[PDB]
Amino acid sequence: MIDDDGYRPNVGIVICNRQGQVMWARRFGQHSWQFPQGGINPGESAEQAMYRELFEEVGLSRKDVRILASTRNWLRYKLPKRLVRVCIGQKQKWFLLQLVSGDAEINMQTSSTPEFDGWRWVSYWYPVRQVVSFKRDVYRRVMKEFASVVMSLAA
Ligand SMILES: [Cl-]
Ligand SMILES: [Mg+2]
Ligand SMILES: [Mg+2]
Ligand SMILES: [Mg+2]
Repeated sequence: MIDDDGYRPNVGIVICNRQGQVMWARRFGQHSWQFPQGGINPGESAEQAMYRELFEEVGLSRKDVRILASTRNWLRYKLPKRLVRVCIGQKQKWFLLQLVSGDAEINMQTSSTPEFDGWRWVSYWYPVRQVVSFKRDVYRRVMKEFASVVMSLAA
């Protein structure tokens, strides 16, 4: 499950529309919001894990989205020492998806273990200043990499 360095291989998902917005989801039973992210299971490609977690967490099919971009290397963050439960952080590949189906297709309850209560569209800049602190450096990098593509859709 975990590599030699203590990092869990993980995929993260930025879903956008053609209005310069991204999909912002509220953590189940909490007050904090984030992008979907999920662990890569043994034997999966990153893209496979992404589509699995896409449905598990957001209820979307491959058929509902198109992949616009992905990050070319692993982005890493470490967990706060207090939050460590061995896994000391995640190494993430991030995907940029455009939602092409209707907003109504997003469903947080297709799986037996929902991770989000629900969602809303937010302005492109919003996530970097709103995500939990220990993910902010990764988020800054991700949004910088995806920025030109999302803006192109909104032009
Ligand atoms: Cl549209
Ligand atoms: Mg998750
Ligand atoms: Mg998940
Ligand atoms: Mg998972």
